[PDB]
Amino acid sequence: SHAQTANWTEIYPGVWKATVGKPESYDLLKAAGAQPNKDALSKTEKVSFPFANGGVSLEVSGGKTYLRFPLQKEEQLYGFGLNFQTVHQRGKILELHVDHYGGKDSGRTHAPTPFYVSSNGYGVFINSARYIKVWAGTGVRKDSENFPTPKDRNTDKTWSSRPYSDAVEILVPAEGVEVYVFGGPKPIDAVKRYNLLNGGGYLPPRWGLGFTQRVMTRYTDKDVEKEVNDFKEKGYPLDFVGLEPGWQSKAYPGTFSWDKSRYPDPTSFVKKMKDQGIRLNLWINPYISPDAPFYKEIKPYTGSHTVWLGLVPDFTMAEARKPFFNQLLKDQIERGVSGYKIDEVDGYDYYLWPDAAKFPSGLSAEQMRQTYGLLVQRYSAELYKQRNERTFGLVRASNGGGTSFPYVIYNDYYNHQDFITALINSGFAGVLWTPEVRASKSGEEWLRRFQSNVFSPMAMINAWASGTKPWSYPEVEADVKKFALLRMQMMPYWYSAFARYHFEGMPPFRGMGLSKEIKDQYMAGDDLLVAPMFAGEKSRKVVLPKGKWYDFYTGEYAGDGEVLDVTPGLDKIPVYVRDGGIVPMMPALLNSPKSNQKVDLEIRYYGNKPGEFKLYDDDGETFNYEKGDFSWRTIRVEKDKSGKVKGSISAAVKGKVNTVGKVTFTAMTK
Amino acid sequence: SHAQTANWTEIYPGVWKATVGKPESYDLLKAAGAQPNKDALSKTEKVSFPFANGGVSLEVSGGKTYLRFPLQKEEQLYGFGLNFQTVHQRGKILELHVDHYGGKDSGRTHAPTPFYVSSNGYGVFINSARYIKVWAGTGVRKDSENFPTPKDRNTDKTWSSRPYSDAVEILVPAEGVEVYVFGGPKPIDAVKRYNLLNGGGYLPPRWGLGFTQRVMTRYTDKDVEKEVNDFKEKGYPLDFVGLEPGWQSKAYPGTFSWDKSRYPDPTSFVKKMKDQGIRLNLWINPYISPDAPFYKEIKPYTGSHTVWLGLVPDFTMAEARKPFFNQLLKDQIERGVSGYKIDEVDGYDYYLWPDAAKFPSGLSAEQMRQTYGLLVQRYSAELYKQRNERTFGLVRASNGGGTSFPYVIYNDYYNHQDFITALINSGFAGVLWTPEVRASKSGEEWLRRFQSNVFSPMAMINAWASGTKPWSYPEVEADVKKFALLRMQMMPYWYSAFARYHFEGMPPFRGMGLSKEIKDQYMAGDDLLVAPMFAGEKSRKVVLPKGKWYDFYTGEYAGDGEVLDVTPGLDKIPVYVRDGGIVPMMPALLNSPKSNQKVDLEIRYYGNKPGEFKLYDDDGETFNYEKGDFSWRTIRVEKDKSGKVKGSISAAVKGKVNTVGKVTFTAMTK
Ligand SMILES: C[C@@H]1O[C@H](O)[C@@H](O)[C@H](O)[C@@H]1O
Ligand SMILES: C[C@@H]1O[C@H](O)[C@@H](O)[C@H](O)[C@@H]1O
Ligand SMILES: C[C@@H]1O[C@H](O)[C@@H](O)[C@H](O)[C@@H]1O
Ligand SMILES: C[C@@H]1O[C@H](O)[C@@H](O)[C@H](O)[C@@H]1O
Ligand SMILES: C[C@@H]1O[C@H](O)[C@@H](O)[C@H](O)[C@@H]1O
Ligand SMILES: C[C@@H]1O[C@H](O)[C@@H](O)[C@H](O)[C@@H]1O
Repeated sequence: SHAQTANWTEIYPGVWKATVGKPESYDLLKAAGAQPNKDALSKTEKVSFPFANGGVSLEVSGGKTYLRFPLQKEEQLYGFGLNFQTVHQRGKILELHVDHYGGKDSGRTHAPTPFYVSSNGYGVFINSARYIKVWAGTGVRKDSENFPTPKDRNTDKTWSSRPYSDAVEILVPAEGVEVYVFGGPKPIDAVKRYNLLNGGGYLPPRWGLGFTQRVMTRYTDKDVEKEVNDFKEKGYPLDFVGLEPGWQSKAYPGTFSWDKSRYPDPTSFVKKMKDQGIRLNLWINPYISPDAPFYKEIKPYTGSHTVWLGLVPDFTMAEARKPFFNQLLKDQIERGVSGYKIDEVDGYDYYLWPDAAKFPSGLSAEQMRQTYGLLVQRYSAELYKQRNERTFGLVRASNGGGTSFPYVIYNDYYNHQDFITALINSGFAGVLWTPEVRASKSGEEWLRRFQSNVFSPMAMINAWASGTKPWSYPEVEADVKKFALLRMQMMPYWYSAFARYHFEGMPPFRGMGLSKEIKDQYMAGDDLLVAPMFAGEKSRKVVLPKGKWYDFYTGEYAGDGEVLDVTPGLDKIPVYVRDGGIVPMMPALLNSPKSNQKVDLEIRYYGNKPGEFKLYDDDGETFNYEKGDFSWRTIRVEKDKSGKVKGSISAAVKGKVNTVGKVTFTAMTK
Repeated sequence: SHAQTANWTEIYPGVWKATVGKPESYDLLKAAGAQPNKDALSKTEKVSFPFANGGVSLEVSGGKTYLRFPLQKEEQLYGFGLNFQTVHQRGKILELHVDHYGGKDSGRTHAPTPFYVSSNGYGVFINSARYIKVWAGTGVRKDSENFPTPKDRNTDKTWSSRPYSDAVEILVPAEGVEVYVFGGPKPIDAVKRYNLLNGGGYLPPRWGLGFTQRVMTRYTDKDVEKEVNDFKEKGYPLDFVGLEPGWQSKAYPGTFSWDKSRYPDPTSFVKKMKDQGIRLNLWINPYISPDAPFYKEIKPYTGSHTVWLGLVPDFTMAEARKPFFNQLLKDQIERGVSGYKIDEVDGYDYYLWPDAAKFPSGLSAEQMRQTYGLLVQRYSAELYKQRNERTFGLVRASNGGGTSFPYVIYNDYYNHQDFITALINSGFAGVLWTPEVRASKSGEEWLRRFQSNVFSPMAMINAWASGTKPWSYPEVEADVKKFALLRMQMMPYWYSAFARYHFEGMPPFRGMGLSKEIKDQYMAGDDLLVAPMFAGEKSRKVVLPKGKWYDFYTGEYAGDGEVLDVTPGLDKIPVYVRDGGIVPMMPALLNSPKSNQKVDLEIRYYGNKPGEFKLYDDDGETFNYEKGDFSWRTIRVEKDKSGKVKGSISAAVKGKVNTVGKVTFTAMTK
């Protein structure tokens, strides 16, 4: 080691920054244009520097930046991006490249966030848009304090093929790097500070938390109108419809212009849908057809290589952004289109541009690959913010720096177990992930997928190919409908969780904690432990943290710091509520409520510990909250001496939006 | 593209060298110390430069070297190292890292040779010890002459997810690189010139082509003596025994010193074996125990990181080489030890040193990883050459630059089909590979593996764990013995093929050619097409090239430019002989013949085309051949008017070694 003396500047409470060597002029935070939530960070506890006892070794050598952070024997690690099959990361080796998930945890994935969290209550972010390699406690150094005694494999039964390693080591292919370290005291505190450095989560519109149906590629405007009428007639919720590539006059590559045959009058169509409460979310990939109206203008500002024969705009250049985003604005957003699904900004390598490609800005194709999703998210979101309108959409790649964007990750993979593991890991990765529903061999699988999906960032069927609707499997149709309605009833719960994401950096879906690895349970909001069932299973084990827990459906005591064997039936996803936990429920509305609408709330209170819930309220759709037009309404509930429920809600704040109607309290635990 | 003007110097007939940017001072040829066989290269045809019509674009940008070589529509590509599941490489993307094979063709493998060959009759070698990425015809450039017309996926059934790509693109993480281009006119001509640039193949000792048994880790000197006596008593051939880690006083990490309890008198033991015709091949990994006698001396010249708690010598430093190789020389080689099995110089990444490791020479851990196998091969081989004694051994990693080393690659993987595919690909990779035999669930599998194994560079059972011997499966014991004896009978055939490898660069095992991919047939020498059977199969298809072919066993016409369906039985591996093909057979000796021994030959002549075979002859064991003490004896055979065989052999050369005894001729095709 020739560890270079790097000064750790405490830049916010519990956030330290170090500059090793000569960092590059482009990086993840710069690509994203991520601004820290200074106010939120200033309210966090000043905590001590996590690496109090030395062991940090950062240096530049041979054109690369070498990092080493110490580990203690007790420590487990989480993060290093959107893994699908692993949650404990100590002992893993990962190569953090943006790619479509390939079926194993190599580090190559949709959001290969270079951030990790320790069970000892700290985190570390490497701010590079390069491909980086991580050895998360596999290296064993001859000069280590903790060098294990060499053993003779010939004779010693305790010989180990993976001897004890006492450090995270990272190699960055650059002449320097910025490193951020986040204090605790708890693992979740580190994640929160990381997310706040990124600007906090996006505050979604309420409509983004409703149900979305993506329809078949072939659908015309009339086909969409019919589908909407079918949802209404069947009494299923719907807030936004996803149009797939058929809305464009050409796709792969794209014109970013409405097809004249299928959408002959886009202005009328979008308005008609909006009038029925239905927003539209449009599929794009960013790859340009010679028939796009801005093709000639943008061509010089595109890369050397194409993706499905489409030009690749260099979105680091104003000269590429202006034509591209102008077309979205004038042709779609100004007609009322609510947002986008940004597809195919991930991989595979055989589709996207090679790293040997060249871009007109001079940015490496590598850094472009690592940030392309960030860039499209960034500049598309800005179009909406400029109009004082929230958006909420989908994206197939993100990275560090992307916490604040109004996009949820999805993919073309489908293993349900792994979809839940990704949901867990999204909480460690500063991104949102939806385990989307598409098809299923069976009603049972359809319902199981639907159940976990309504306990996620976005409630969605993607029927681009399958043409399925929530009711397409008659055997589970009644229960699908109940869960679709439950998603709406729970809107005030999800909205308050997302508000915590924005204001405090609290991921709304996260792993347990926050000894053994748990890859199939997650916290959803602060109060709910979700333990999905998978098709073919009649029962599962649920590991409950210490403290009492209550059945979400019945309110009955479930357990306390123990393992349950649960046989929920097909009609229930196992969900448990913390003692004193509160779930505010609005009515089973088919459409998200408007800013000028009051909604009655039933406060479902579980257990016997006095409960406290902070209900977020604002207009649900603009950026007026940035000017202070929002409120947190404190709800408190307990049972009195008689065992009867007693509840309060703090008074509405003068001058602020108030969508809270009549409030009733229900003690779920009899 | 800012293609830099690189001058292609024709450095040998059909070999051109280009220097792009500022190449690094360490590279594959330098690591290997590979000297071209100038004489052999000077005898090859002057052919035209393969890229006659332009399309080459080489440049340095952003600290990296970008290469592009054009492709034509007709072209298929082979090589890019030791692939196990793919032979056609056009359309593949590979990351060429030394690693233990991981179960799919990622580019990470035991010998990730950065050399490819085209069906148009040329080859390209990238001389870098860095990790390089290859896009072997996947990139589609907007300014390409051959840019496919964009299609609308919405409406056009002929839309392609993988549009036509017209170039091989490569990215090297360095400020320059040397590139070598090899002419044809045939694909095999390019491979030959590449191999000759590397110095040709090693000329193995005859004993290296005999049978080797590796025995269980636990075996003592007495256990080895017994095993040898068992082979003799059962009449099975044996030339060298492999000792596994138990020969060392400690292993993982190693002392490189004979265990006092199991090998109390190594001098006597090695001599005793040698006196019975038995050579010894010793297992090592290069990782140093604190009990190695040279530990203190070598310690400063070892890397920062350990492998199974052993120090990693920096073999680019004389100060590390001297102690390490001195110990091998004085403690083993000078006692009579014939060679080594150099294990665990490949991977996985979780065992070997991270790329974040630092080495005392200042060489990157990356370049060390890419060349470690080359270095151990190089310096171990030199110990033997210094003593005018050939060696032949095993190694688990190699690379470009390694053609000339006396080592055969093996691994811990075991899929039999893939073992044959690797054998095919070894011919494109400038390395030797053996599909070794270890265990098997069934007699059938054991025999099938044994059959393909005796048609490979090294006939070997590796029984380190299984304790198996050739006769361990009673149901196939008779047939195993027949194939073991056949390996010996065929020694003059294999030896002449290996002589062509050394003198002409001709790989002794190679793929077909040299439309559809053939991953399960290979040429073995010039005359034999081998088509292995796999356990569970009663029949297979065999694709015969144009020209007549004859059954190896019966001599009967098999076919001509056609597909056969063959049901060989368990007792035969399908082998076909070209028309006029000749297989010289010596007697079924149990031990390779000595330099002063004449051996009778039966010349097995197949078909009816007049045949010509060049039989190589020399002492079979020293480097005297370098001083001209060798001969090629031309054998010619045909049938006369009566259908009776007529043969000749050229006269022995005055003053040269002559091991040829009585020569008889047999026309196999009645
Ligand atoms: C040997 C190397 O020292 C450097 O300073 C560290 O940053 C690397 O991770 C590694 O431990
Ligand atoms: C599964 C893991 O993927 C990572 O990218 C690799 O670096 C490791 O060697 C391993 O193969
Ligand atoms: C842990 C593994 O054990 C196996 O037996 C060995 O063959 C590998 O090289 C590695 O050491
Ligand atoms: C656009 C780039 O131009 C460079 O000169 C080439 O070497 C790369 O492979 C790529 O085609
Ligand atoms: C199988 C292939 O392995 C290569 O190393 C990768 O670069 C490709 O993207 C692909 O996954
Ligand atoms: C060729 C593949 O087809 C699929 O339908 C798409 O979802 C992928 O992104 C890709 O375009």
